Amino acid sequence: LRPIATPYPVKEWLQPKRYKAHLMGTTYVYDFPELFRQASSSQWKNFSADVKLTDDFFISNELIEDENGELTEVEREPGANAIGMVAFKITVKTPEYPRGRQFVVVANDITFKIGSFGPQEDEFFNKVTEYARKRGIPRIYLAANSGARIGMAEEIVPLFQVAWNDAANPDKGFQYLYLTSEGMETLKKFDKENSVLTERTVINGEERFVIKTIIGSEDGLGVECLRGSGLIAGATSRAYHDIFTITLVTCRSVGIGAYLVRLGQRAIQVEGQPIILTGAPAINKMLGREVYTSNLQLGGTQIMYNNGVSHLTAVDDLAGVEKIVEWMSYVPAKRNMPVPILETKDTWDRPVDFTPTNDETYDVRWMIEGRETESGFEYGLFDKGSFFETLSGWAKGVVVGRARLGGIPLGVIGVETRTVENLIPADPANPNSAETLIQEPGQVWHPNSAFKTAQAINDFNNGEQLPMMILANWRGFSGGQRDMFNEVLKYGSFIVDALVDYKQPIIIYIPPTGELRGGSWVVVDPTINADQMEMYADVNARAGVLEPQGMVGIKFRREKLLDTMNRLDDKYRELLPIYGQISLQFADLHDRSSRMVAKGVISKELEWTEARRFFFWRLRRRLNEEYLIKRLSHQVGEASRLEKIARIRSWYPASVDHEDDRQVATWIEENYKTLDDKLKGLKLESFA
Amino acid sequence: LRPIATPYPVKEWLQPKRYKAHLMGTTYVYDFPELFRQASSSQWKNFSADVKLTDDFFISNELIEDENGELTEVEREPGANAIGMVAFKITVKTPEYPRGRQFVVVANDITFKIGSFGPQEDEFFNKVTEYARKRGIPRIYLAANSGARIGMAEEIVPLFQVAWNDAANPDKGFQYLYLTSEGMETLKKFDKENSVLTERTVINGEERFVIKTIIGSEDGLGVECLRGSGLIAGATSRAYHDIFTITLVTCRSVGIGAYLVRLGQRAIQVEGQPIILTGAPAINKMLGREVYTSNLQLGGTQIMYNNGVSHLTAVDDLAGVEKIVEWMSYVPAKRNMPVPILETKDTWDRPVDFTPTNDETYDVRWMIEGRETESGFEYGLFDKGSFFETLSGWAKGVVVGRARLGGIPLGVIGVETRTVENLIPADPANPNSAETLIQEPGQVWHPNSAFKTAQAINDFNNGEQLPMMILANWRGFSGGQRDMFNEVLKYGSFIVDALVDYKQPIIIYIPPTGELRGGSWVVVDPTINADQMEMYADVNARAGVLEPQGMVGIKFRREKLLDTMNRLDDKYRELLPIYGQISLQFADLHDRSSRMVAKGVISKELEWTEARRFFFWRLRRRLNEEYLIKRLSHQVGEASRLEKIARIRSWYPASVDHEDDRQVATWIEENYKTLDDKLKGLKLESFA
Ligand SMILES: C=Cc1cc(C)cc(CC)c1C1C(=O)N2CCOCCN2C1=O
Ligand SMILES: C=Cc1cc(C)cc(CC)c1C1C(=O)N2CCOCCN2C1=O
Repeated sequence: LRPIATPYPVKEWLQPKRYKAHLMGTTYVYDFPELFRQASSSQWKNFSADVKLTDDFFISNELIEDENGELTEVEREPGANAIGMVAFKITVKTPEYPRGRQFVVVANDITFKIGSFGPQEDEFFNKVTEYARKRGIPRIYLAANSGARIGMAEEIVPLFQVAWNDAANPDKGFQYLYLTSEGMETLKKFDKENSVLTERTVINGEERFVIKTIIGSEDGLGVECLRGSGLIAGATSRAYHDIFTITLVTCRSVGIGAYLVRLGQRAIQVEGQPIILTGAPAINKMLGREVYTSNLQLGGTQIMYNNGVSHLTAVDDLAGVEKIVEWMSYVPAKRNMPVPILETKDTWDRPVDFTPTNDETYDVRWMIEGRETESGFEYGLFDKGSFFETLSGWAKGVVVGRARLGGIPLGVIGVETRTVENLIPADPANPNSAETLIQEPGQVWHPNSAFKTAQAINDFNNGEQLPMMILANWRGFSGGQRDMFNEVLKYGSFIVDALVDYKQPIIIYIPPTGELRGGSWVVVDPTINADQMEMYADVNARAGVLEPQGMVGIKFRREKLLDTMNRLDDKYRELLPIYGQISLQFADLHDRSSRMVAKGVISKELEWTEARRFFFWRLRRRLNEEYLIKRLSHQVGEASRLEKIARIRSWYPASVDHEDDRQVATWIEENYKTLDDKLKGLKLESFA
Repeated sequence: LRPIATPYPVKEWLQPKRYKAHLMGTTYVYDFPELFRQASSSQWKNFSADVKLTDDFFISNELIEDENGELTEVEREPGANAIGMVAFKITVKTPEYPRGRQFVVVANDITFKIGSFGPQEDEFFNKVTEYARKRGIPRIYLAANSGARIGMAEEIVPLFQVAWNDAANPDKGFQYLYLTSEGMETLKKFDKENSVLTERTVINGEERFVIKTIIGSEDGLGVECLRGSGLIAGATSRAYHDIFTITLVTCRSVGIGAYLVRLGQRAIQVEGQPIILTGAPAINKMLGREVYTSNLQLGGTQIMYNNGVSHLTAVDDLAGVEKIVEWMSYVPAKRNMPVPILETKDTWDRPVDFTPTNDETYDVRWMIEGRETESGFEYGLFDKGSFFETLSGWAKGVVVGRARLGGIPLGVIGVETRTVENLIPADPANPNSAETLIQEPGQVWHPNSAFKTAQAINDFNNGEQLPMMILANWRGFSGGQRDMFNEVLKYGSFIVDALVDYKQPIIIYIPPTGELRGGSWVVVDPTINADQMEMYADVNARAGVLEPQGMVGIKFRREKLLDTMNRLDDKYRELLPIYGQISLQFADLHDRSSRMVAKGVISKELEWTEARRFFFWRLRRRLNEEYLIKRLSHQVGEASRLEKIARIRSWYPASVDHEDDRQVATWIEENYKTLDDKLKGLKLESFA
């Protein structure tokens, strides 16, 4: 029966599957809407202690397929799913969407045939993805599965006979497998003749139906699960370019399960749940030897989070879900909505407190989110508490996150100035093969950090649809043998390709003690995408083709020194010490932000402590002008960006200074509806 | 003077730069059109010994910028270039384009400031790329360069004075650098006050103009070369999605030079010419120790061709150019032209000769291009001699190439069944760190072979604009620790993403002894892109979720055997040997192409020896129906692929069997112009 004397009903007995799920260290699929409700709740509590919710703040509906295969909402009993894939549509009012926002969750039912993917789960999962794409609404996937479903035609097992080379002597081989008349019948009576393909023969006496192929009556044995999982691999791929996708790995993801996790890109892994391609036993079986002890060895976090396959880890499901929800709070409600402004106690109008010093090491995170100290909080460039770092465990050379600038959400990339000690494990399959330690210097791009940067940019672009700031501060790419061989050129280029695709505003900003130097500058220069990119250098930054040291090695050598000695010494070789020094200073006079301005390679030179005030409005002004540029784009007789921009600006009042971000932003917001009348007025002129 | 008594004029003296070029082991830039003429010539000789060319068969024009910055054609004297970038527009009649085809070549002039990129070279290179894009015409780049141009404000060197902490004692430091009245003048007279930024002071006596930034009068010192090379990085990126790009590395490519090589993707490297990010001396200088001896260590072929950064190597320039020309012969004349049919003595109507056997090892290349033998040539699937393998030196697990099916050019990917022994060099920078050898089993995807496959697919798609065949034959992905850690999931997914983008017809075809198995099938299944993809399995192929061995381990264990013993033995544990065998055979009866048909996961099951005849027409029929589907696409009231396809087919005569490739192809080609009248007829109906 039950556990006997509990105060409320025992749920794991009302529905024994809930227990099955738990036995396998995961939340029962029908309990996940409850986890999301719990997390939305916490989101509110953290934003405003005092606000009063009701249960109408959060709604979950199961989605199922109707009589014509369309999805609808139903309210039914947890456990009634006939297939092993389940979905909910969720409408939730959040701090960022007080009147409510929507998304779908799809989820493997780990208790239904080991949460394996058969054809029916695959067609369902695909319908759910399309339902989300069509509405523009984000698609959360909760992966707990065993990969594709394996089978065999059980109905043939008790039937088939064998053609012995000679009987009384199995021993020596067989010719082929077959059925008898009475085999054939047993199939016809069970309505199942389609289960084999055969050929009549008679052999000395009887008649024999040679099996030539076994098809099986039960759907979901072999290749139909393959077509199955192809469909949804492709379906996820497309998703990722279309709507916010994200995946929580909740008890294990195997096979197509693993690839689904990656194709939707954004993934959070729960400690102790593996993302694998095949299991340890099956690999050991192939290799013939017990090399791997657990799946955790192959697809646990020490692998997938160190990869960048896993963007975050989580301590359990609920923590998983809190992350999804928080990641999701930077993201527009549907495809092509404005990004969700959300202002907190940290208004835009303040100095930036925390400032790097030249001789002093620091964590760039301090510059981004500020820093607790002995004598109080020192604010950084973005809103206190608003920094959601992702890919934290891979390629620690860059740091990438989401954050808010006075409410405005954006992707952020900073450069980590401390040396990373990246440690690569021995691979147990290799007889002997030791742990290997990689020193990764700071403000140098390596293959992995270049990859991560590119990756980050695409993930801001793709469903997140965010603007972006890059706090650029690289001295260059590593171009020594190991890193060339590992294709630093390949991953460097990804960065350019991603910049080219980017569809929202981008600020590049060389910070106070920062630099950009040859290659690193190039990969990030505005001309790569003049439609979206703008560059700023702090007054205490440096940029140019070489370091002053490198510069001197080539354009201020012995002869050039001595000759300067020749004119700065009334006396005139024991001055090298200081003349070398002079030359270094002479180079460095070339690398100033003043010169960047002079050559018009940057938009402004900034002062760090004034940066937040500047970027808040610059960004705000830009989102407003973008929105207008779009409105215009949807006319008929289309035109260059330059032309559209030009004629939007011809709408501003004559006194408005186009260069003044606050003024322009404020006037646009005072006039959206007037601006809108103006478009309406064009549309009529724009038949011809 | 000269070398004295030569029969014709000494060219390296008429133009001394030609000699400079040669001294550095490369062709003088103005001699490259001649190399292309020599190669086009050879192309003709190989196609038809007897055909009679004249000099009007090949035309090269220099392109330069006119008075308003537009490019035009000129005929002038080699050496007259004022900037260090040079370009030609080339019109050439080829076997594939008898009436002629066009492309541009841009090229560093290695003799002009070490072929470095300044702002003027960068704006020129960009204009040339746009000129090519606008016309749809391929862009060849000939890289021999020193990267970005470094400089300093030479005019300030003789002038600046120093503020000593105390003079007669340089020793102990300096405050700042400055100029005098007479400094200032020297600048004003040379018209150059903009060269520094200064501030008046008077110090005990005189007056001092403190240098605060050095700008310099000469353009092309620092950051303006950075904006420069950003522009063209982006410009190449876009190129690659737009027109056929390719790059020959001809004496060395450095810096932005290296990245340009990669961004345009298709690269051929001449043995002994490095593709580097920084030089050895400069790296050794950073690291403080002579670790690297040559640039060849960092960017020679043993690195870049083993990378896949270099698609081919070449023995010298001319061989470089022959490759470009041959690669280029598979490619449409401009963006969106039909791919260039070209039939040879190897007509479509023949059996395929060479056939793999189960116990016998072979080189898949034999299946593709056929095989010379003791007793004569045995033809493979494609036209004899027509296979142009690329990426030959990287990730030998797959083989990728271009080839012709009865004249029709296509991308081909096959799987290499032999074990690759991939050997990774010691990295000299690491104190001690030995050469490491990697065993890569056949018909298994690894990170690199997955990458290469994805890479290949994109390069067929992107300017080549080719259809594609994949001879699919993978047992699966490697999912053991090393390959998980190295992100096999990441590169696997690239493959799906590329399939999704593909815009021409795709045949997937499991060959005679071949298989696809779980994951490998999925990554390649038609539902990923039903618009372009079709799958075929040979009658002797196998596919399904597991190997029969793996299948048995899970669905036919001890209990299930014994019980079969129980009914197949009048007698009934010494039969394991053979019953295990029976079960394996029982599984395998599930994995037949007959079952694939039954479940409609493939379009047809094929016989290898009939495959060429089948695919020739299937492909031909498809190109014709594609062309029509496009024509339709350019209407107004647009519609699903399904709908367009449906109504094109409603145009075929009633007797035409839609299923008959030859019939349909032949009727379309007999009626292009009638079909065209039909479209004209729609266009009028399609205002409303
Ligand atoms: C990492 C090298 C690199 C990469 C990119 C993308 C762009 C550029 C041009 C500034 C470089 C360059 C770079 O760092 N250098 C180092 C200085 O030598 C002069 C040549 N040089 C480059 O051209
Ligand atoms: C490499 C594993 C993989 C990868 C992809 C893309 C698709 C699929 C589903 C067939 C697989 C799968 C795969 O090979 N298997 C192995 C058999 O176990 C059952 C689970 N399984 C998969 O789901």
